[PDB]
Amino acid sequence: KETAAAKFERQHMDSSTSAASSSNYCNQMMKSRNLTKDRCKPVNTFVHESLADVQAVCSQKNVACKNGQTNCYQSYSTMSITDCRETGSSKYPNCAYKTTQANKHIIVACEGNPYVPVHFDASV
Repeated sequence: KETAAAKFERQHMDSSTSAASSSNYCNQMMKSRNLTKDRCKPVNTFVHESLADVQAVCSQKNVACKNGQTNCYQSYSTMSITDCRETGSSKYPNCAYKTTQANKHIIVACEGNPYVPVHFDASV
């Protein structure tokens, strides 16, 4: 059904803004990207850069993934990102999130032919 690449774009890509729109960004986006459907996803990161710039990270600095696989890549540039972190007050089905914008290096896992991002590992 949903490709791994498509799932990455739905969960992690938001090129349509340059930063976190507002303090309510994570509440709206976690909902609209269907990450509060079956439970409140506790944490999530959105990347504000172009799809082409995020796809280009698959050719950048190869680093170990947190799960010990070898197919993770760190961006040479900093990127505009928004971190979403579920609050203590959050109870499913009204998932509640603190929005934090940052400019950080991203780490993504890449797979497939073509070789594309499928997982957001970390920011640094």
